[PDB]
Amino acid sequence: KEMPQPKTFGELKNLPLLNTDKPVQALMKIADELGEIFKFEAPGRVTRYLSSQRLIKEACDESRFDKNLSQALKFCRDFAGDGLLTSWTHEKNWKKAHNILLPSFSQQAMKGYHAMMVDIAVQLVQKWERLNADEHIEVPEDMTRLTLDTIGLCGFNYRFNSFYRDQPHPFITSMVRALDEAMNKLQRANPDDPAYDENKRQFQEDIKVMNDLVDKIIADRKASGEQSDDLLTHMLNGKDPETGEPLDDENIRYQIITFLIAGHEVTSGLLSFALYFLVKNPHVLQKAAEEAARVLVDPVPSYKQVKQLKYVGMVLNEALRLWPTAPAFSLYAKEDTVLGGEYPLEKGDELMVLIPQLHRDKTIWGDDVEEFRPERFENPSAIPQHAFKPFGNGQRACIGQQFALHEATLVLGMMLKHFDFEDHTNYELDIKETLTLKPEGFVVKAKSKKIPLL
Ligand code: HEM
Ligand SMILES: O=C(CCCCn1ccnc1)N[C@@H](Cc1ccccc1)C(=O)O
Repeated sequence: KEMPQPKTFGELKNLPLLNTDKPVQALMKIADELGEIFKFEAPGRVTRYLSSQRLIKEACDESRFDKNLSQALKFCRDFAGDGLLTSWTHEKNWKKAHNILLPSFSQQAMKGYHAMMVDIAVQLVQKWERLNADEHIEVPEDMTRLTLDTIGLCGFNYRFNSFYRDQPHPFITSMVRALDEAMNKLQRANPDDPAYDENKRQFQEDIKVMNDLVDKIIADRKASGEQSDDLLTHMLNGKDPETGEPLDDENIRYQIITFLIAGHEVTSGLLSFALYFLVKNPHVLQKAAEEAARVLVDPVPSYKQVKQLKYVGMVLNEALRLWPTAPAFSLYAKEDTVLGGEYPLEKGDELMVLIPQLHRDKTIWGDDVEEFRPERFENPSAIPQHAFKPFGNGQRACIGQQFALHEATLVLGMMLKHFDFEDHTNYELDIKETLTLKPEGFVVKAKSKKIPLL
């Protein structure tokens, strides 16, 4: 089969199609028009966007396809280095850091992070308890305060103290600005044109800000000798069972930067979309709130109680189905191969997995794919293979999946226990796009149930 291709712009091919505020949503509309696979060309680039479970289940065959660095991840590598997210599978530091960090991200390690997650979650609840009568909540903003502070505390015992600020910590300002520059660079045809000399100069300044703080944090920890229950301690002490080597200080820095750029935005986006769908579906909200009240019987949630928030977990998965906050990942063919019995690929050919469109495959989910129904996730065995991929695939899947879902389940559970929520503006979903997706301008009012935290 000849695969379809969206409209072209002469020598720029398809590139101008991504010169828009909402490129993922533009790609979703193209998939609606062209189907499960389309070619996408830019100067010096060819890829193929996949949208059907039928083809993506083959793309997830690790014997045939390996992780590719998208252009987006290639530009993030300028500050995330050879951290886990922006490393090639064949780089020595990927397998080393992977082996060392897996035990630090397990479901069992969440038991040790739980107290620190509760610390920040309680700060969120207390902020909302302290709002005056007809004040409102800026949801994505507060969720980002929470996830940034949680990763900072669990990552390297550092308090960004985001709930004490209107202006973010200087590291966060530089990180956000570096991510924005990485995403903006996806359109420039003459990078060395002197017109962008200021962007380049600003980009380097933000990189130095992040490195200096993280390098200082590492140096301070080695100088104090203190042992915490954070990822930094595990990385200073861990040894790769395979090579027997530890991570060096440079790679440890890249991992810390990666944890912050990799998990803060996708996780706050998940919480924001989850709360959005809950207030738009009051029957679902009531069911989730009933579970929270039944399970969270103590002033502070325990680790075990979070595991019992089954329906809250399904709410989070259904929010990830409709709006997976990490919207795509990239693959390359390890050898010549045929995709779906119709599209021959040569060794090295690239694929993009368009996750929000995969999750709308009506052959998998039925005709009501746009409806928010957490009950779809009652039984993981009922879900066909590779139909649900918000955390990527295989050995290159999200190492932070357990962390993100424990944090989100804890916080969402506490939110549902302590407040009733009002969609007081009848908010119209508007999805802002960066590296990730989030509902911009989403606001609610939260009326306290007056349940103490002591
Ligand atoms: C809802 C929350 C999250 C979502 C949807 C998500 C999504 C993803 C996806 C799709 C990938 C695969 C990327 C690719 O193949 O190019 C990935 C990888 C990764 N994620 Fe997440 N993530 C989340 C939270 C987190 C958190 C909280 C952390 C750290 C605290 C984290 C750290 C990482 C790392 C290090 C990788 C690279 C793993 C490797 O290749 O070895 N993520 N994530
Ligand atoms: O593929 C990625 C990078 C996604 C990173 C996912 N992620 C987030 C955190 N961890 C992982 N963008 C997609 C979509 C896109 C296209 C143009 C401009 C912006 C976005 C693409 O290039 O087609």
